[PDB]
Amino acid sequence: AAKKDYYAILGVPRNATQEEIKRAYKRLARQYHPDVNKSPEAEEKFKEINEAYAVLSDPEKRRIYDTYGTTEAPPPPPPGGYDFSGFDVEDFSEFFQELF
Repeated sequence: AAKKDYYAILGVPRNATQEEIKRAYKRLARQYHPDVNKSPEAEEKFKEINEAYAVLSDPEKRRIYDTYGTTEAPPPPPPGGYDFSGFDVEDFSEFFQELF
């Protein structure tokens, strides 16, 4: 329900560029990816990192996230829904499911 802080998960400011987001994700993926790190702690952290990246790496989805909780009126969801190809979305947080 409460707004997750995807910027804190990746270690970047709210005003980060998409390039900065990409490089922060890559730094973390090099550490927590399944076949480099087989620990359960790595699995759970990487889940969080992937959801954060799923949202923040697509500028259009990032905008929806950034506007969440503000006093600005929200945009009606677009035709067909959203597209999170290359992400394990069915297992993402209830905040994510609610937001998108």
